[PDB]
Amino acid sequence: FACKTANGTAIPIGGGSANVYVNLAPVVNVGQNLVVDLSTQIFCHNDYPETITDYVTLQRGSAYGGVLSNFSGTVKYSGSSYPFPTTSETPRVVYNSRTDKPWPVALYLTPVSSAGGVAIKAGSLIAVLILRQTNNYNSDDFQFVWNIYANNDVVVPT
Amino acid sequence: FACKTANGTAIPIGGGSANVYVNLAPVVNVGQNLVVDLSTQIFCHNDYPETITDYVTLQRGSAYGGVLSNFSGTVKYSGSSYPFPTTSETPRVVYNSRTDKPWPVALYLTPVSSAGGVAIKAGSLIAVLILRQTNNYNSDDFQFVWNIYANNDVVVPT
Ligand SMILES: CC(=O)N[C@@H]1[C@@H](O)[C@H](O[C@@H]2O[C@H](CO)[C@@H](O[C@@H]3O[C@H](CO[C@H]4O[C@H](CO[C@H]5O[C@H](CO)[C@@H](O)[C@H](O)[C@@H]5O)[C@@H](O)[C@H](O[C@H]5O[C@H](CO)[C@@H](O)[C@H](O)[C@@H]5O)[C@@H]4O)[C@@H](O)[C@H](O[C@H]4O[C@H](CO)[C@@H](O)[C@H](O)[C@@H]4O[C@H]4O[C@H](CO)[C@@H](O)[C@H](O)[C@@H]4O)[C@@H]3O)[C@H](O)[C@H]2NC(C)=O)[C@@H](CO)O[C@H]1O
Ligand code: NI
Ligand code: NI
Repeated sequence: FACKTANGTAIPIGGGSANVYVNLAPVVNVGQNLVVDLSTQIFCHNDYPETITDYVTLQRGSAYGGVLSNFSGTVKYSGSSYPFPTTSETPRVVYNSRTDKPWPVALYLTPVSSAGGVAIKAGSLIAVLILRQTNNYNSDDFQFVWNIYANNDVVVPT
Repeated sequence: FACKTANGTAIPIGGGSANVYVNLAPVVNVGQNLVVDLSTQIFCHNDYPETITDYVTLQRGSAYGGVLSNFSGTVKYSGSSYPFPTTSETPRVVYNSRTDKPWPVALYLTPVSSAGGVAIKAGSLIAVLILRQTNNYNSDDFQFVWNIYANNDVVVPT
């Protein structure tokens, strides 16, 4: 089981970490949503799908930088909504093909009432997402860590 | 690491169970030997030998049906004799090649004094043997269970 990003960065069998740089709306008003759709960035596959089934969860998700200070939000995993920063591990998603398939995660972040000015500085870490892989054959519990960085500033007009 | 039989039946990575039907000597006299050579039926391989070596043992084995009722015997594992039913684990056999190589197990059974008539009925379960795989790389401890069935009657003439 391994995972790759869009621009090529990869995390091998056994786990590891990588940096994903995401584009954000340059301007977002209080009450609007800022969307980070990782389903178009992170892709994972099962290296022996014929006999084995891979199980993937969001073990935790955490907010950093300006998203922590100036945003509320939720994460949507495989059809269901959960708070972000995360308060529990999510249900499992199955990976059963050697073909790279997306990780169905999306962050919805909305500036809070007191938000104003520059709320996210470009290049800064805005979240960390921990993907947990297990399977149906052994006790493997692997962590694929994704450090999410902003490609641009985000301004919340006041 | 997986194991296959000659007739196609297989147990995949991680372990499992299977039913193996073996041809038996149609007739065996008291004082003669009945031989069940699984080394010519079960074969196992190592799927990544470059970094890891797989360790295989005969963990335990039990007799059922006519082998339980009408035969005494021992099991021979990789050149050495052991009690049957086996209540203790055997030394290890090494697997470090992708080439299918035999599981060196063979049962040597002799009819008991009172044996006479059909002593093994065709189609019946005659034994259960548990192959245990471990390795030098992971915490993998898998059981490949082999349920041994007789393909034909066996008669002990009196
Ligand atoms: C970038 C980098 O180098 N990363 C490191 C990484 O390379 C390294 O480890 C290994 O990576 C190899 C990359 O291909 C792996 O090779 C393949 O293995 C497949 C089987 O994988 C399953 O089995 C392994 C080994 O464990 C089992 O087997 C051993 C051996 O007996 C035993 O001890 C165990 O108890 C158990 O029985 C597991 O590790 C795998 O687990 C991972 O994947 C599963 C599935 O997603 C997860 O559930 C699990 O949690 C792990 O994430 C699997 O369980 C082979 O099927 C595969 O076969 C093809 O390629 C070889 C190459 O020659 C051919 O010879 C072979 O015939 C076969 O070819 C066929 O199939 C190909 C595609 O399938 C096709 O292209 C061919 O044309 C042909 O059709 C291959 O051998 C290797 O398994 C990895 N090893 C381990 C231990 O993970 C790791 C290790 O530290 O570090 C990275 O950094
Ligand atoms: Ni792969
Ligand atoms: Ni194999």
